[PDB]
Amino acid sequence: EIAITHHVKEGHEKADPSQFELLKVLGQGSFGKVFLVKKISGSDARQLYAMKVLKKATLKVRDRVRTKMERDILVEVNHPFIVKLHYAFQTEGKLYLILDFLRGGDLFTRLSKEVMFTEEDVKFYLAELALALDHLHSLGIIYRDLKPENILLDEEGHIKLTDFGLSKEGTVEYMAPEVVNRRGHTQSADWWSFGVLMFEMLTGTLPFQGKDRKETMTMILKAKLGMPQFLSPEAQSLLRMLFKRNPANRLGAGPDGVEEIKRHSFFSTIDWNKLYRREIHPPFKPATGRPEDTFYFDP
Ligand SMILES: Oc1ccc(-c2c[nH]nc2-c2ccc(O)cc2)cc1
Repeated sequence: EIAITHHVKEGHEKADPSQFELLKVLGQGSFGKVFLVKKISGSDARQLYAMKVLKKATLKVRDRVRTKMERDILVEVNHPFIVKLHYAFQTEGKLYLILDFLRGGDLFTRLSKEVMFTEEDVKFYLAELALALDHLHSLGIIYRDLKPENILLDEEGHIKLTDFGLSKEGTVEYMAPEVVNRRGHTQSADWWSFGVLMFEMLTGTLPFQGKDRKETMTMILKAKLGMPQFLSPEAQSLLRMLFKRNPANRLGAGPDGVEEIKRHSFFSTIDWNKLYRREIHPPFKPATGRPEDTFYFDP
């Protein structure tokens, strides 16, 4: 309901600490700290959100100005398969970002537990991801580190790409040959990482992995991809089209971008309009902390 209203306006709203109730810390990492918070007043009163807290000392100083790019990169990001920045505010030493709260964990947790995903699951996750990447692309934003940990699941099983790897147009194993050649991260490199993620979900392994950085680097540049034979011809075709060393030949890098991906035989069963509208039932429904799916019953 609040989503339709945010679709007509750009950016986050103003807020302050008094409008949030803190429940718990969801996590801590090199990024900062994430809290589970509840909105107290206004139209979204009682709504749960994830509050990410950043220390200002970590923030980049450019032309004598301490920048807040973690807040500003999200100004125009507004898609169903990407986290939305709802509010942002500062204290003397911190930057606070209020984002969506996702209950179903991340794709890293699911992949580690299940080892590998079926082509059905991969087709679903990748289709939703292609729409998210295409949304960022139309904004001149690319994704550095498109790994399973950066994709969250909601209680229904729909994806939400996190804002962690967002950057204006990192793990070496996910880097495209042109990025290894220090040519800069373009939308075409995103499609290479899309293929690396595709390979990892389907195999539980990384396509180019060496004994040290040099070998991984040289393998990304020169190694022929080892094609797994348990994969369908459509899946194999998508992988060889995404793993083209020359970015100009890579699927999704053509004149019609994402349309090349959507048109691919691997996604022939995907109704892109129903997928966008979340009318496609996710093939996996994750476990949540919610009592309905944790309590045992003897009716
Ligand atoms: O370690 C964690 C990572 C992510 C979550 C989480 C759960 N729902 N939403 C988020 C989220 C946090 C920060 C963001 O920048 C975007 C999204 C929790 C713990």
